Amino acid sequence: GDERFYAEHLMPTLQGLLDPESAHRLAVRFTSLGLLPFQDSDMLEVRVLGHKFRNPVGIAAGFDKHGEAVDGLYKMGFGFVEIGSVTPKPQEGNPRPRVFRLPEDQAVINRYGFNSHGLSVVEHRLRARQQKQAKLTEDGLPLGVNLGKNKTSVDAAEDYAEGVRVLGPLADYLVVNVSSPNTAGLRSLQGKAELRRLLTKVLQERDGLRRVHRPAVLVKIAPDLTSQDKEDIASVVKELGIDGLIVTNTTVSRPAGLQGALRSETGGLSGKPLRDLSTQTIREMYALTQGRVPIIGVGGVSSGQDALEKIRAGASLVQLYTALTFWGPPVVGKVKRELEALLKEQGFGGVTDAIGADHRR
Ligand SMILES: Cc1cc2nc3c(=O)[nH]c(=O)nc-3n(C[C@H](O)[C@H](O)[C@H](O)COP(=O)(O)O)c2cc1C
Ligand SMILES: CCOc1cccc(-c2ccc(NC(=O)/C(C#N)=C(/C)O)cc2)c1
Ligand SMILES: O=C(O)c1cc(=O)[nH]c(=O)[nH]1
Repeated sequence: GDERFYAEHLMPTLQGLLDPESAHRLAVRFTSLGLLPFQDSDMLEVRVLGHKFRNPVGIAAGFDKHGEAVDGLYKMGFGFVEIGSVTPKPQEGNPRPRVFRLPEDQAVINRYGFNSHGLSVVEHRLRARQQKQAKLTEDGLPLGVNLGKNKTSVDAAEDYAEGVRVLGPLADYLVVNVSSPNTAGLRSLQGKAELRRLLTKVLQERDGLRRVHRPAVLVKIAPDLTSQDKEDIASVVKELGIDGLIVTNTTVSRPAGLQGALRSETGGLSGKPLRDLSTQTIREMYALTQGRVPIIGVGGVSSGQDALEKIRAGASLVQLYTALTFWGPPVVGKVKRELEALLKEQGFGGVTDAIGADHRR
Protein backbone atom coordinates (compact mmCIF):
# COMPACT_ATOMS: atom_id res chain seq x y z
CA GLY A 1 0.00 0.00 0.00
CA ASP A 2 2.26 2.75 -1.34
CA GLU A 3 0.96 6.33 -1.51
CA ARG A 4 3.00 7.27 -4.60
CA PHE A 5 1.96 4.19 -6.59
CA TYR A 6 -1.74 4.83 -5.87
CA ALA A 7 -1.52 8.62 -6.31
CA GLU A 8 0.51 8.60 -9.56
CA HIS A 9 -0.37 5.26 -11.20
CA LEU A 10 -3.36 3.22 -9.97
CA MET A 11 -5.89 6.02 -9.39
CA PRO A 12 -5.11 8.07 -12.53
CA THR A 13 -5.31 4.83 -14.56
CA LEU A 14 -8.64 3.91 -12.97
CA GLN A 15 -9.89 7.50 -13.53
CA GLY A 16 -8.77 7.27 -17.19
CA LEU A 17 -10.57 3.97 -17.81
CA LEU A 18 -13.95 4.49 -16.05
CA ASP A 19 -16.48 7.27 -15.53
CA PRO A 20 -16.69 8.42 -11.86
CA GLU A 21 -19.88 6.47 -11.01
CA SER A 22 -18.47 3.23 -12.47
CA ALA A 23 -15.23 3.79 -10.54
CA HIS A 24 -17.27 4.31 -7.35
CA ARG A 25 -19.24 1.12 -7.97
CA LEU A 26 -16.08 -0.92 -8.61
CA ALA A 27 -14.49 0.63 -5.49
CA VAL A 28 -17.45 -0.51 -3.36
CA ARG A 29 -17.30 -4.04 -4.89
CA PHE A 30 -13.57 -4.29 -4.42
CA THR A 31 -13.67 -3.01 -0.83
CA SER A 32 -16.51 -5.38 0.13
CA LEU A 33 -14.42 -8.37 -1.01
CA GLY A 34 -11.62 -7.23 1.32
CA LEU A 35 -8.92 -7.17 -1.35
CA LEU A 36 -6.93 -4.09 -0.30
CA PRO A 37 -3.41 -2.68 0.28
CA PHE A 38 -0.60 1.47 10.20
CA GLN A 39 -0.94 0.43 13.86
CA ASP A 40 -3.15 2.91 15.74
CA SER A 41 -1.40 4.64 18.64
CA ASP A 42 -3.28 5.09 21.93
CA MET A 43 -2.87 8.83 21.18
CA LEU A 44 -5.51 8.50 18.40
CA GLU A 45 -8.18 6.98 20.65
CA VAL A 46 -11.23 9.17 21.33
CA ARG A 47 -14.14 8.52 23.65
CA VAL A 48 -17.38 10.30 22.55
CA LEU A 49 -21.07 9.60 21.73
CA GLY A 50 -21.10 6.72 24.27
CA HIS A 51 -18.28 4.92 22.44
CA LYS A 52 -14.55 4.32 22.14
CA PHE A 53 -13.15 5.18 18.70
CA ARG A 54 -9.75 3.62 18.12
CA ASN A 55 -8.83 6.44 15.74
CA PRO A 56 -10.77 9.60 14.83
CA VAL A 57 -10.71 9.09 11.02
CA GLY A 58 -14.05 7.83 9.58
CA ILE A 59 -15.40 7.18 6.07
CA ALA A 60 -18.07 9.83 5.33
CA ALA A 61 -21.61 8.99 4.14
CA GLY A 62 -22.11 8.44 0.40
CA PHE A 63 -19.26 6.05 -0.31
CA ASP A 64 -21.09 3.01 1.09
CA LYS A 65 -24.70 4.17 0.62
CA HIS A 66 -26.20 0.69 1.03
CA GLY A 67 -24.04 -0.89 3.78
CA GLU A 68 -22.15 -3.27 1.41
CA ALA A 69 -18.52 -2.66 2.35
CA VAL A 70 -18.50 -1.97 6.08
CA ASP A 71 -15.97 -4.67 7.00
CA GLY A 72 -13.69 -3.80 4.06
CA LEU A 73 -13.76 -0.19 5.25
CA TYR A 74 -12.60 -1.13 8.73
CA LYS A 75 -9.84 -3.15 7.05
CA MET A 76 -8.81 0.05 5.21
CA GLY A 77 -8.00 1.56 8.63
CA PHE A 78 -11.04 3.75 9.25
CA GLY A 79 -11.77 4.20 12.99
CA PHE A 80 -15.51 4.28 12.30
CA VAL A 81 -17.79 3.69 9.35
CA GLU A 82 -20.87 5.65 8.35
CA ILE A 83 -23.24 4.18 5.78
CA GLY A 84 -26.03 5.84 3.85
CA SER A 85 -27.87 7.96 3.21
CA VAL A 86 -30.63 5.30 3.30
CA THR A 87 -34.18 6.22 2.27
CA PRO A 88 -37.34 4.37 3.50
CA LYS A 89 -38.35 2.95 0.10
CA PRO A 90 -35.81 2.03 -2.58
CA GLN A 91 -35.35 4.72 -5.22
CA GLU A 92 -33.06 5.15 -8.21
CA GLY A 93 -31.80 8.74 -7.63
CA ASN A 94 -31.04 11.18 -10.52
CA PRO A 95 -30.41 10.32 -14.21
CA ARG A 96 -26.78 9.59 -15.17
CA PRO A 97 -24.26 11.16 -15.47
CA ARG A 98 -24.59 12.49 -11.92
CA VAL A 99 -20.99 12.45 -10.56
CA PHE A 100 -18.17 14.60 -11.97
CA ARG A 101 -14.46 14.86 -11.16
CA LEU A 102 -12.56 18.18 -11.02
CA PRO A 103 -8.97 16.85 -10.91
CA GLU A 104 -7.38 20.36 -11.18
CA ASP A 105 -9.26 21.25 -7.97
CA GLN A 106 -8.97 17.91 -6.15
CA ALA A 107 -12.77 18.22 -6.04
CA VAL A 108 -15.90 16.23 -6.97
CA ILE A 109 -19.43 17.43 -7.87
CA ASN A 110 -22.24 14.94 -7.31
CA ARG A 111 -26.01 15.01 -7.75
CA TYR A 112 -26.85 11.36 -6.98
CA GLY A 113 -30.21 12.34 -5.42
CA PHE A 114 -30.29 9.65 -2.66
CA ASN A 115 -30.03 6.55 -4.84
CA SER A 116 -30.83 3.96 -2.15
CA HIS A 117 -31.60 0.22 -1.83
CA GLY A 118 -33.96 1.33 0.94
CA LEU A 119 -34.44 0.51 4.61
CA SER A 120 -35.50 -3.16 4.29
CA VAL A 121 -32.56 -4.22 2.11
CA VAL A 122 -30.04 -2.40 4.36
CA GLU A 123 -31.69 -3.77 7.55
CA HIS A 124 -31.14 -7.36 6.38
CA ARG A 125 -27.59 -6.65 5.20
CA LEU A 126 -26.73 -5.23 8.64
CA ARG A 127 -28.59 -8.02 10.47
CA ALA A 128 -26.40 -10.59 8.67
CA ARG A 129 -23.35 -9.14 10.52
CA GLN A 130 -25.02 -7.62 13.63
CA GLN A 131 -22.98 -9.69 16.12
CA LYS A 132 -19.75 -9.14 14.20
CA GLN A 133 -20.52 -5.41 14.46
CA ALA A 134 -21.31 -5.66 18.17
CA LYS A 135 -17.76 -6.98 18.68
CA LEU A 136 -16.19 -4.37 16.37
CA THR A 137 -18.01 -1.58 18.27
CA GLU A 138 -16.77 -3.00 21.63
CA ASP A 139 -13.29 -3.08 20.04
CA GLY A 140 -13.50 0.69 19.35
CA LEU A 141 -14.83 0.51 15.74
CA PRO A 142 -18.35 2.01 15.79
CA LEU A 143 -20.98 2.09 13.04
CA GLY A 144 -23.03 5.14 11.98
CA VAL A 145 -26.15 4.99 9.84
CA ASN A 146 -27.12 8.05 7.84
CA LEU A 147 -30.89 8.50 7.14
CA GLY A 148 -32.44 10.35 4.20
CA LYS A 149 -35.94 10.74 2.84
CA ASN A 150 -37.69 9.64 -0.31
CA LYS A 151 -38.12 12.08 -3.19
CA THR A 152 -41.92 11.68 -3.35
CA SER A 153 -42.53 11.46 0.41
CA VAL A 154 -45.22 13.78 1.75
CA ASP A 155 -44.10 13.66 5.34
CA ALA A 156 -40.34 14.15 5.87
CA ALA A 157 -40.54 13.57 9.62
CA GLU A 158 -42.21 10.19 9.16
CA ASP A 159 -39.45 9.11 6.72
CA TYR A 160 -36.78 9.86 9.38
CA ALA A 161 -38.94 8.25 12.08
CA GLU A 162 -39.15 5.05 9.96
CA GLY A 163 -35.37 5.14 9.55
CA VAL A 164 -34.94 5.40 13.33
CA ARG A 165 -37.27 2.46 13.92
CA VAL A 166 -35.75 0.19 11.26
CA LEU A 167 -31.96 0.95 11.41
CA GLY A 168 -31.65 2.60 14.84
CA PRO A 169 -31.42 -0.83 16.55
CA LEU A 170 -28.45 -1.69 14.32
CA ALA A 171 -26.46 1.58 14.63
CA ASP A 172 -24.10 3.11 17.16
CA TYR A 173 -25.29 6.52 15.93
CA LEU A 174 -27.92 7.82 13.52
CA VAL A 175 -27.54 10.84 11.27
CA VAL A 176 -30.51 12.98 10.36
CA ASN A 177 -29.31 14.14 6.98
CA VAL A 178 -31.04 17.42 6.50
CA SER A 179 -28.29 18.86 4.21
CA SER A 180 -28.13 17.09 0.82
CA PRO A 181 -28.21 19.77 -1.91
CA ASN A 182 -29.75 17.16 -4.27
CA THR A 183 -33.22 16.68 -2.86
CA ALA A 184 -35.78 19.47 -3.43
CA GLY A 185 -36.88 21.13 -0.17
CA LEU A 186 -34.55 19.08 2.08
CA ARG A 187 -32.28 21.86 3.28
CA SER A 188 -35.34 23.87 4.44
CA LEU A 189 -35.63 21.19 7.22
CA GLN A 190 -32.63 23.04 8.73
CA GLY A 191 -34.94 25.99 9.61
CA LYS A 192 -35.78 26.42 13.33
CA ALA A 193 -39.50 25.45 13.52
CA GLU A 194 -39.17 22.64 10.94
CA LEU A 195 -36.00 21.31 12.64
CA ARG A 196 -37.44 21.38 16.18
CA ARG A 197 -40.55 19.46 15.07
CA LEU A 198 -38.51 16.98 13.04
CA LEU A 199 -35.93 16.30 15.75
CA THR A 200 -38.51 16.07 18.54
CA LYS A 201 -40.15 13.23 16.56
CA VAL A 202 -36.80 11.58 15.77
CA LEU A 203 -35.64 11.69 19.40
CA GLN A 204 -39.00 10.32 20.70
CA GLU A 205 -38.67 7.40 18.27
CA ARG A 206 -35.07 6.81 19.31
CA ASP A 207 -35.92 7.00 23.02
CA GLY A 208 -38.55 4.24 22.47
CA LEU A 209 -35.89 1.71 21.49
CA ARG A 210 -34.50 -0.81 23.99
CA ARG A 211 -31.36 0.34 25.85
CA VAL A 212 -28.82 -1.82 24.00
CA HIS A 213 -30.38 -0.78 20.68
CA ARG A 214 -30.56 2.93 21.40
CA PRO A 215 -28.24 5.01 19.13
CA ALA A 216 -26.91 8.53 19.57
CA VAL A 217 -28.61 10.96 17.18
CA LEU A 218 -26.64 13.59 15.20
CA VAL A 219 -27.79 16.23 12.70
CA LYS A 220 -25.72 16.73 9.53
CA ILE A 221 -25.69 20.30 8.32
CA ALA A 222 -24.77 22.21 5.18
CA PRO A 223 -21.71 24.48 4.77
CA ASP A 224 -24.07 27.05 3.11
CA LEU A 225 -26.04 28.21 6.15
CA THR A 226 -26.60 31.80 7.12
CA SER A 227 -25.45 33.14 10.49
CA GLN A 228 -29.12 33.08 11.57
CA ASP A 229 -29.47 29.45 10.38
CA LYS A 230 -26.47 28.42 12.48
CA GLU A 231 -27.74 30.29 15.57
CA ASP A 232 -31.11 28.55 15.24
CA ILE A 233 -29.55 25.09 14.83
CA ALA A 234 -27.35 25.60 17.87
CA SER A 235 -30.40 26.72 19.89
CA VAL A 236 -32.56 23.71 18.85
CA VAL A 237 -29.69 21.23 19.38
CA LYS A 238 -29.27 22.50 22.95
CA GLU A 239 -33.03 22.74 23.60
CA LEU A 240 -33.53 19.04 22.60
CA GLY A 241 -30.23 17.54 23.78
CA ILE A 242 -29.26 16.35 20.28
CA ASP A 243 -26.16 14.18 20.75
CA GLY A 244 -23.94 15.78 18.11
CA LEU A 245 -23.51 17.48 14.75
CA ILE A 246 -21.86 16.44 11.50
CA VAL A 247 -20.30 19.51 9.86
CA THR A 248 -20.45 19.62 6.86
CA ASN A 249 -22.21 18.20 3.82
CA THR A 250 -21.24 19.30 0.27
CA THR A 251 -21.52 22.96 -0.85
CA VAL A 252 -23.78 24.40 -3.56
CA SER A 253 -21.33 27.35 -3.68
CA ARG A 254 -18.67 27.50 -6.43
CA PRO A 255 -15.68 29.22 -4.82
CA ALA A 256 -13.79 31.66 -7.02
CA GLY A 257 -10.78 29.87 -8.59
CA LEU A 258 -12.23 26.46 -9.51
CA GLN A 259 -10.41 25.25 -12.64
CA GLY A 260 -12.19 21.99 -13.49
CA ALA A 261 -14.01 22.02 -16.84
CA LEU A 262 -17.02 20.57 -14.99
CA ARG A 263 -17.17 23.30 -12.29
CA SER A 264 -20.60 24.55 -13.40
CA GLU A 265 -22.40 21.15 -13.16
CA THR A 266 -25.35 21.17 -10.72
CA GLY A 267 -24.72 19.41 -7.41
CA GLY A 268 -22.76 19.36 -4.18
CA LEU A 269 -19.09 20.26 -4.34
CA SER A 270 -16.65 18.24 -2.14
CA GLY A 271 -12.84 17.93 -1.64
CA LYS A 272 -10.20 20.65 -1.25
CA PRO A 273 -12.28 23.73 -2.24
CA LEU A 274 -14.76 22.83 0.54
CA ARG A 275 -12.07 22.31 3.18
CA ASP A 276 -11.86 25.68 4.96
CA LEU A 277 -15.55 26.59 4.55
CA SER A 278 -16.21 23.34 6.49
CA THR A 279 -13.52 24.07 9.12
CA GLN A 280 -15.00 27.56 9.69
CA THR A 281 -18.50 26.03 10.07
CA ILE A 282 -17.13 23.60 12.69
CA ARG A 283 -15.48 26.53 14.47
CA GLU A 284 -18.73 28.54 14.60
CA MET A 285 -20.92 25.57 15.66
CA TYR A 286 -18.49 24.62 18.46
CA ALA A 287 -18.61 28.23 19.79
CA LEU A 288 -22.41 28.48 19.51
CA THR A 289 -22.79 25.16 21.43
CA GLN A 290 -20.11 26.08 24.01
CA GLY A 291 -17.96 23.02 23.22
CA ARG A 292 -20.67 20.84 24.79
CA VAL A 293 -21.99 19.15 21.63
CA PRO A 294 -19.66 16.60 19.89
CA ILE A 295 -18.84 17.51 16.28
CA ILE A 296 -17.80 15.20 13.46
CA GLY A 297 -15.85 17.42 11.07
CA VAL A 298 -16.02 16.58 7.36
CA GLY A 299 -15.07 18.31 4.11
CA GLY A 300 -11.77 18.42 2.22
CA VAL A 301 -9.72 16.31 4.67
CA SER A 302 -6.75 14.79 2.78
CA SER A 303 -3.93 15.11 5.34
CA GLY A 304 -3.00 15.03 9.03
CA GLN A 305 -2.91 18.83 8.96
CA ASP A 306 -6.45 18.96 7.49
CA ALA A 307 -7.64 16.61 10.26
CA LEU A 308 -5.93 18.53 13.06
CA GLU A 309 -7.28 21.87 11.84
CA LYS A 310 -10.83 20.51 12.14
CA ILE A 311 -10.01 18.92 15.53
CA ARG A 312 -8.55 22.19 16.96
CA ALA A 313 -11.60 24.05 15.51
CA GLY A 314 -13.85 21.82 17.65
CA ALA A 315 -14.23 18.38 15.97
CA SER A 316 -13.96 15.26 18.18
CA LEU A 317 -13.82 13.07 15.06
CA VAL A 318 -13.28 13.64 11.33
CA GLN A 319 -14.38 11.93 8.12
CA LEU A 320 -13.17 11.96 4.52
CA TYR A 321 -14.54 10.72 1.24
CA THR A 322 -13.32 12.76 -1.75
CA ALA A 323 -9.58 12.31 -0.86
CA LEU A 324 -10.03 8.51 -1.18
CA THR A 325 -11.16 9.02 -4.80
CA PHE A 326 -7.91 10.86 -5.62
CA TRP A 327 -5.33 9.06 -3.46
CA GLY A 328 -6.96 5.68 -2.90
CA PRO A 329 -6.73 3.59 0.32
CA PRO A 330 -3.19 4.70 1.37
CA VAL A 331 -4.70 8.12 2.25
CA VAL A 332 -6.19 6.66 5.47
CA GLY A 333 -2.87 5.58 7.00
CA LYS A 334 -1.30 8.81 5.69
CA VAL A 335 -3.85 11.02 7.50
CA LYS A 336 -3.44 9.02 10.73
CA ARG A 337 0.41 8.93 10.64
CA GLU A 338 0.57 12.68 9.92
CA LEU A 339 -2.01 13.53 12.57
CA GLU A 340 -0.11 11.53 15.17
CA ALA A 341 3.17 13.35 14.33
CA LEU A 342 1.45 16.77 14.48
CA LEU A 343 -0.15 16.01 17.84
CA LYS A 344 3.37 15.24 19.24
CA GLU A 345 4.89 18.27 17.55
CA GLN A 346 2.26 20.61 19.00
CA GLY A 347 2.53 19.17 22.53
CA PHE A 348 -0.85 17.40 22.69
CA GLY A 349 -1.05 14.20 24.77
CA GLY A 350 -3.57 12.89 22.24
CA VAL A 351 -6.57 13.71 20.04
CA THR A 352 -8.73 14.48 23.08
CA ASP A 353 -6.38 17.24 24.25
CA ALA A 354 -6.52 18.94 20.85
CA ILE A 355 -10.34 19.06 20.52
CA GLY A 356 -11.35 22.75 20.42
CA ALA A 357 -7.77 23.91 21.28
CA ASP A 358 -8.07 27.00 18.99
CA HIS A 359 -10.89 28.30 21.19
CA ARG A 360 -8.61 28.21 24.27
CA ARG A 361 -5.66 30.29 22.99
C1 LIG B 1 -20.32 10.97 -4.29
C2 LIG B 1 -20.80 11.62 -3.02
C3 LIG B 1 -21.97 11.14 -2.43
C4 LIG B 1 -22.35 11.57 -1.16
N1 LIG B 1 -23.51 11.07 -0.59
C5 LIG B 1 -23.88 11.48 0.68
C6 LIG B 1 -25.03 10.96 1.30
O1 LIG B 1 -25.68 10.03 0.82
N2 LIG B 1 -25.37 11.42 2.54
C7 LIG B 1 -24.61 12.36 3.20
O2 LIG B 1 -24.95 12.71 4.32
N3 LIG B 1 -23.47 12.87 2.63
C8 LIG B 1 -23.11 12.45 1.37
N4 LIG B 1 -21.95 12.96 0.79
C9 LIG B 1 -21.23 14.04 1.51
C10 LIG B 1 -20.04 13.48 2.27
O3 LIG B 1 -20.52 12.63 3.29
C11 LIG B 1 -19.22 14.63 2.88
O4 LIG B 1 -20.05 15.36 3.78
C12 LIG B 1 -18.69 15.60 1.80
O5 LIG B 1 -18.41 14.93 0.57
C13 LIG B 1 -17.48 16.38 2.32
O6 LIG B 1 -16.39 15.52 2.62
P1 LIG B 1 -15.17 15.23 1.58
O7 LIG B 1 -14.70 16.54 1.01
O8 LIG B 1 -14.10 14.45 2.29
O9 LIG B 1 -15.73 14.40 0.43
C14 LIG B 1 -21.55 12.51 -0.47
C15 LIG B 1 -20.40 13.02 -1.08
C16 LIG B 1 -20.00 12.57 -2.34
C17 LIG B 1 -18.60 12.91 -2.81
C1 LIG C 1 -6.58 -1.64 -6.52
C2 LIG C 1 -7.71 -1.10 -5.60
O1 LIG C 1 -7.55 0.29 -5.10
C3 LIG C 1 -8.69 0.71 -4.48
C4 LIG C 1 -9.20 -0.04 -3.41
C5 LIG C 1 -10.36 0.36 -2.78
C6 LIG C 1 -10.99 1.52 -3.24
C7 LIG C 1 -10.47 2.32 -4.28
C8 LIG C 1 -11.28 3.39 -4.67
C9 LIG C 1 -12.10 4.04 -3.74
C10 LIG C 1 -12.99 5.03 -4.16
C11 LIG C 1 -13.10 5.38 -5.51
N1 LIG C 1 -14.02 6.31 -5.84
C12 LIG C 1 -13.97 7.14 -6.87
O2 LIG C 1 -13.03 7.19 -7.65
C13 LIG C 1 -15.17 8.10 -7.02
C14 LIG C 1 -15.15 9.04 -8.09
N2 LIG C 1 -15.14 9.79 -8.94
C15 LIG C 1 -16.36 8.08 -6.06
C16 LIG C 1 -17.53 9.05 -6.25
O3 LIG C 1 -16.38 7.20 -5.03
C17 LIG C 1 -12.30 4.72 -6.46
C18 LIG C 1 -11.42 3.72 -6.04
C19 LIG C 1 -9.34 1.87 -4.95
O1 LIG D 1 -27.26 11.48 -2.70
C1 LIG D 1 -26.77 12.60 -2.92
O2 LIG D 1 -26.93 13.20 -4.01
C2 LIG D 1 -26.05 13.37 -1.85
C3 LIG D 1 -26.52 13.39 -0.54
C4 LIG D 1 -25.84 14.20 0.39
O3 LIG D 1 -26.22 14.25 1.57
N1 LIG D 1 -24.78 14.91 -0.01
C5 LIG D 1 -24.34 14.86 -1.28
O4 LIG D 1 -23.34 15.52 -1.64
N2 LIG D 1 -24.97 14.09 -2.19
